Amino acid sequence: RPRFSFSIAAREGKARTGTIEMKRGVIRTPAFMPVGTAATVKALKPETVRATGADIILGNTYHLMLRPGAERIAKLGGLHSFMGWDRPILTDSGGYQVMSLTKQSEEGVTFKSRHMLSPERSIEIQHLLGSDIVMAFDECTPYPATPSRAASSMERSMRWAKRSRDAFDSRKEQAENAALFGIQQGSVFENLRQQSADALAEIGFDGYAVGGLAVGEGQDEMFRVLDFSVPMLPDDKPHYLMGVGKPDDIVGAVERGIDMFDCVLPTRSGRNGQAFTWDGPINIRNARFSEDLKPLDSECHCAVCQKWSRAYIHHLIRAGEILGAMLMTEHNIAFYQQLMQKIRDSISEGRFSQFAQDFRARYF
Amino acid sequence: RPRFSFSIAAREGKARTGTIEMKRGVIRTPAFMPVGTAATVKALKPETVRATGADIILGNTYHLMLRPGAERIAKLGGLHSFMGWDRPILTDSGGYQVMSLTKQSEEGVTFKSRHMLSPERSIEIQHLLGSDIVMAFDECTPYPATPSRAASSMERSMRWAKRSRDAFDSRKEQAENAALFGIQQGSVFENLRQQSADALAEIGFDGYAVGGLAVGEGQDEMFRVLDFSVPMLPDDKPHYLMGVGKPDDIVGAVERGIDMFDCVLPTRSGRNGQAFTWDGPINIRNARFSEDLKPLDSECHCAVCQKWSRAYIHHLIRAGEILGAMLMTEHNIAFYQQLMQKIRDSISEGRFSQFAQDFRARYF
Ligand SMILES: Cc1cccc2c(=O)nc(N)[nH]c12
Ligand SMILES: Cc1cccc2c(=O)nc(N)[nH]c12
Ligand SMILES: [Zn+2]
Ligand SMILES: [Zn+2]
Repeated sequence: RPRFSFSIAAREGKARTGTIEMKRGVIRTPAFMPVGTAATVKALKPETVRATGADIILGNTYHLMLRPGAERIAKLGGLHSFMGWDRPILTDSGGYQVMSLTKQSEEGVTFKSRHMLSPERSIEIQHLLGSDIVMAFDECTPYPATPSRAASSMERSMRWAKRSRDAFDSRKEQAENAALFGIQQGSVFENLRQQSADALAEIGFDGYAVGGLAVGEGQDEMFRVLDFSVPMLPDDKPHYLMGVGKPDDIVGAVERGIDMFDCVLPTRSGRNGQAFTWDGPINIRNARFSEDLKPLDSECHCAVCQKWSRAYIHHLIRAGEILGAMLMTEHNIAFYQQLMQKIRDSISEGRFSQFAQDFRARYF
Repeated sequence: RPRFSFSIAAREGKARTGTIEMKRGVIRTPAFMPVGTAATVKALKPETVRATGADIILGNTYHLMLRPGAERIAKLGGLHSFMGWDRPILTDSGGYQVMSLTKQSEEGVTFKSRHMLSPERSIEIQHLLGSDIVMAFDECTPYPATPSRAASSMERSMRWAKRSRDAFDSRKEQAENAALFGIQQGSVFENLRQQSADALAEIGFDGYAVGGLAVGEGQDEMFRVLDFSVPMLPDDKPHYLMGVGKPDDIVGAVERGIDMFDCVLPTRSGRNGQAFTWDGPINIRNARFSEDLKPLDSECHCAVCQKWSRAYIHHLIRAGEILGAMLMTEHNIAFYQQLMQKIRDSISEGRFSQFAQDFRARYF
């Protein structure tokens, strides 16, 4: 396989469906990436993650650099071997996590256990982890943001994008086996998003992420920003909306040109008792499910819905049992992957717009 | 298959190996039963429990009667359907758990959320759960015990054994599809153990458990009591040592005539970081495993040892990750089942005594 090849097989409006071929495997798009913060998709074996339909997962530079350590993982053979996932892995740059979970300067960021992070070290950490899709080191502008602060932050991110590109290219093994994605910033302002998109295109990346969203702005605002922001990015490269994952959010983003997604909602809310269904999410802890023998979702074909009832999972979660977390999480990620499959197929068949309408009608 | 048929295929000294055929499946003996307190073997799907080699699991009358409820589980189709385990299930009577996790009288026991438990209600609860092997309702004598208190308790247990037998027999469906095991008491006193064994044999049961042990007495004392206690039980019926599970404990008990075991050690200690190996247990949290690429145990053929390193599991447990619990638990139960398989095969081949010696030499 090639280091990286994104091919668009079908389109409908701004939506696209296709594939990204990489050395470790093929990624079907639009794609959803389960999040695996500490070298594990919480409560799931890698084979279960794959069984749900996931083609790629997301790892984090921040968490892993702290524990168990980037150099250590490299010494142990890389993240893939370490956690037992042999397919593509996209790693965030750590910038966003640092300013969420510090001394900021043009050189990078320092945090407390004093650790430092810069464009060059971020890229090196992702190399040590053995990441397939490396994210440029950026600064996720807080929401809301004044145009001045948004501009300053975006400008710094573009300078860091250039530094990330060069760091990545100076490492032969990494440049030949991995891919590099740039990240668009600019808050909710069209002129800044345009400047950011242009700066990124000038540098040149294998993919372009839309950053700075999913940080407090409602869906209406997010969609408004995507409306003018995605068209600014190179059409022949993947478009990655970072941190976005809610079912309806994903459908709307795909309708606007997004090809990739990631978010902790499926996993985290799963462990909290929230199960996704085509008729909307349900809180399995609610008393009304104590004797409900139906599966989490009536149409879902995941292993959990084929074997256990809402009543049983209700019991497990209220009892604080680990199996509860395991079952809720497997179903949720499977639901997400099923959503992506439906999106891909509808686009391929030229009926995505109708699928989106039907989805919203029943989900809400 | 028959409701119950215990057959001894081979012997060596006091050790025996054979099978218990029941309607839901065959149990190979000596057998180890993973414990599933709240309708779940902690951190494991039923199929994983089966994959490790388990032929039967243990459920609890106490925990389930409280949550989610015996009548409720019955309404939902029984414990088997509820948790997704379709093979034999042995249920403890709840007596021991009550006096561990209250008003005691000749009629039974009351506890606080005021609930009552008696021989008749215990048997009814196990019936509602759909248990395959029902345990008589007894009183586990605290250790140490004066001969007077030990006698009083044992005598009451025998009266309750008679009541359990009659309750079980008066329920046609239960008497025809399930089996009933009596429980020997008498603390560490030979004369009381003899009286208890005789009273149980007079009533007649499908199997006989040695109760009152694994309650604080060292292995030396436990073995001394088993030495004279097991021979008192009917030879052609299974001998079940309740709550006993440590590797060396199990080997020694089998050497003394025990056919069945159960204990939370594999699962509970697994979640705590203790992994069993042929060279003795290890605490995976220890710093010396941070970069150890070897599997938990060098010979173990479980799925965990085939895929992940000590270093990875070390990371997961120290990070408090659910997958850590899942992997540690699967390996430990698999180790226990492998121990039982080795015991069964060595007995069948007339080299168990040698296996016990070799096992102890390396394990210690
Ligand atoms: C993970 C994530 C979510 C949402 C936004 C962002 C962002 O702007 N930059 C980075 N690196 N990551 C993000
Ligand atoms: C589970 C267990 C462990 C150890 C001892 C005992 C006992 O004596 N009686 C019952 N019912 N259960 C026991
Ligand atoms: Zn499902
Ligand atoms: Zn193992």
